[PDB]
Amino acid sequence: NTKRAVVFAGDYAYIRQIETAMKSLCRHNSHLKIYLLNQDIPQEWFSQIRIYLQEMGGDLIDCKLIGSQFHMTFARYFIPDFVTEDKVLYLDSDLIVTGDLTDLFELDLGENYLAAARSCFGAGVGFNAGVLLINNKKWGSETIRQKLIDLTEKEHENVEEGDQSILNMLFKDQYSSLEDQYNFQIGYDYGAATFKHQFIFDIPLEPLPLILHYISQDKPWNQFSVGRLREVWWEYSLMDWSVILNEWFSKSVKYPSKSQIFKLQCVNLTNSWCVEKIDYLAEQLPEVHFHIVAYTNMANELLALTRFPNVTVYPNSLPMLLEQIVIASDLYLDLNHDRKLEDAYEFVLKYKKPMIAFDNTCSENLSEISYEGIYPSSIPKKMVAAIRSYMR
Amino acid sequence: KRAVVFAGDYAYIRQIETAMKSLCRHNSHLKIYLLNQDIPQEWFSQIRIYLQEMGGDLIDCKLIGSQFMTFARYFIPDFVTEDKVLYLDSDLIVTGDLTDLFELDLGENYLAAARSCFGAGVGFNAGVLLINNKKWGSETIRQKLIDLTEKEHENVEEGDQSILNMLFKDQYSSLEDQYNFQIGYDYGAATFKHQFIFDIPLEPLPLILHYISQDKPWNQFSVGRLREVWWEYSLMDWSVILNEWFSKSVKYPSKSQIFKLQCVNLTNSWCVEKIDYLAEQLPEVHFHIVAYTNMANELLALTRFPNVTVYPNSLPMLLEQIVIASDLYLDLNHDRKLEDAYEFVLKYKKPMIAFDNTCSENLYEGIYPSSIPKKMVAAIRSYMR
Ligand SMILES: O=c1ccn([C@@H]2O[C@H](COP(=O)(O)OP(=O)(O)O)[C@@H](O)[C@H]2O)c(=O)[nH]1
Ligand SMILES: O=c1ccn([C@@H]2O[C@H](COP(=O)(O)OP(=O)(O)O)[C@@H](O)[C@H]2O)c(=O)[nH]1
Ligand SMILES: [Mn+2]
Ligand SMILES: [Mn+2]
Repeated sequence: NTKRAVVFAGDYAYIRQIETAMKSLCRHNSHLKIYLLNQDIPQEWFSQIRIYLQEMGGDLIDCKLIGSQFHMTFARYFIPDFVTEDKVLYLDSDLIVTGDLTDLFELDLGENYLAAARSCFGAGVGFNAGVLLINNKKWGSETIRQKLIDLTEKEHENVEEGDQSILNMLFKDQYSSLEDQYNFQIGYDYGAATFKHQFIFDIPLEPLPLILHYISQDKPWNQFSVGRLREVWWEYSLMDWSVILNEWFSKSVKYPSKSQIFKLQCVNLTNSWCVEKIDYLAEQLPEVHFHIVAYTNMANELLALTRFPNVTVYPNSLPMLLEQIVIASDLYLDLNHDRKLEDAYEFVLKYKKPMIAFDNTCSENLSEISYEGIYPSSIPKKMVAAIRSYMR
Repeated sequence: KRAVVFAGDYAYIRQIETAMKSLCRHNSHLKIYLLNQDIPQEWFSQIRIYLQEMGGDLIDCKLIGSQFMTFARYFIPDFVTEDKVLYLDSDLIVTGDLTDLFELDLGENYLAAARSCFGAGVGFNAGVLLINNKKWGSETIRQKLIDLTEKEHENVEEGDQSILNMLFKDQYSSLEDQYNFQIGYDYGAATFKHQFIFDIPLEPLPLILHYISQDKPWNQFSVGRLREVWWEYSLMDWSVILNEWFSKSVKYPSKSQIFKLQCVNLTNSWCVEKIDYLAEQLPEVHFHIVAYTNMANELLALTRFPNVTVYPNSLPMLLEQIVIASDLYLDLNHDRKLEDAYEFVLKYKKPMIAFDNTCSENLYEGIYPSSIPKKMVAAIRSYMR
């Protein structure tokens, strides 16, 4: 069985909507490789949900939009910067999946950049951007991300529907059509009643369309709403993940969780952005939990480390808090480049913690043999091996 | 049933539900009141089922009206009927059995509370309060808290907490630190250099963990300890909590029902005759109250009922679909009647009943005494099956 690639985009403030949309998707579709573009979603949320996805034969990818090369609704531009599959389904998070999307996953795009449903049953112009079957390979080569940004830079003050207006203005005459049921814009109800489009309300709702899109500001999760099918959103919002997993498990669709308990706890205190080879070490040592502490604001280079499931980053901490982390750690990593904060060494000595360093990060005021080991920064494989020697 | 009260808004729903989960995980047969203005009824309907299966209940306390962050706890005696009640903040975690706290005799004290930050602060922390509600009610404490808050709210450093301390100085009993272990003080302690705070054992876990301050464990980043315990409960499924109790001979059937009738009314007025009474009397009926504009508080407060849906700023076509789906039109609105309703009622051959004082002055299967609305209750049940 092969994985089907799906991408959502949203901030932590929208977590209840993102999670509800994912729950509805996973309820009816297994083997999903889900990418989630975000800036501020907590790592703990990703860790747990990732286990669910894996147990259902899929995975969950934390795509952190942290850095200058990068919300609101514009994050879908950066899709080909994260997704490795040649085809992927983008979904808004103000929507609900009600059934098997196999036919949608398997649609052949040909030379079309994407496939999409029309806007509001044909009331609007062009396609609705909330459901996009995307030719990711083509998006990569045609440099679509830069083209959307550049075009949105012009004429964002000249368009009625933002990113959607931009997507239609770039892509017209080169997209495939999806049936309305794959992006059924039930959120248009207020609009339809406004413009007196009586026949919109004669469109059958039994059985439920495969994808329900609650467009507009009349969201069913608000205290009050006026559009139809409000009850469907709540049905999935209030659904335990256990219900979803139990349905798949009861049909023998069960895969082992790939999560593992940590075998070692490492700590470093930095005041600078550059912790030597930290990204590489994190990548190579998923079974080590790294704790990177600072007493001040942190640069994007360090904040972006949240994309790893095994790095905890503590900006704006204080000496008493660092001390407790040191006591709890197995090994100090002297990897920071600027002037050393001595008391960390004091904590290290006091609590009898081993400490290792790179050739270019060892203190100028310390003797070599004060470290358990000093390893070459241009061959960090050697420190990887060094770190693993502390485990058992 | 032990009475517990939380207070918070919909924006804080992730924290409220986590706190409740942690509470229910370790304590059964709880009557939970939740003071709020904007939490959706769907959330209440589902969580109420869980509380009932565990031998308790969930009460929606809607603070909707002129007489109404962080200051909702003043209104506790207006909603809570029990003589004693435990108020809890929503930025906290219950890690065990709270029986010794529930069973604490207050005597003549207005409340029991733990000291602020292990003694670092002044007076008590207001995030955990065992309240003598009978006394708060009889001595009109809510009014006094409001009045004291009118003055002095800008002379104080800790808001509602400072006011509660100011009113109840020398008239409260003490709780041990573990019933309000303010682990969220970690950043503060580290800031003011209170070194010995960090020597206090965290194992065994204190019965109540309180994440005070802006350093919340649910944020993307935080620096205080025990961050992982909050996430353990936030990510815990309700099925797990229910199974724990089911496994321990605690299991009751849900008191939920399905609606046997759908009724609808279109209104241009705040006054919909006897709608509060009808909703209360007919839980098996789902009432739909529609308006084309914003709605008065009298109508928005109907959200406290599990069987009334209110539709402010709706439109004729939207109303039409509701009317089509309805079994019976209730012409209960005072003042100007809107003809869209009569149009649809005619079109879709819908029955329509009224009170003797809400008939249109321009035209029913029945017209009932507005002074004995019980007759209408009997009549509404006559359309069912
Ligand atoms: O507060 C917000 C609002 C928007 N979104 C994201 O931006 C998308 C566009 O928002 P919306 O769906 O409301 O636009 P519409 O579908 O009405 O055109 C959403 O699906 C979310 O993924 C978000 O993450 N946080
Ligand atoms: O955005 C908010 C902030 C606060 N609260 C409520 O107000 C209480 C007091 O806030 P907090 O607990 O954060 O203050 P502290 O405990 O640090 O004094 C919380 O428990 C919540 O119940 C809320 O409902 N929404
Ligand atoms: Mn959308
Ligand atoms: Mn609190």
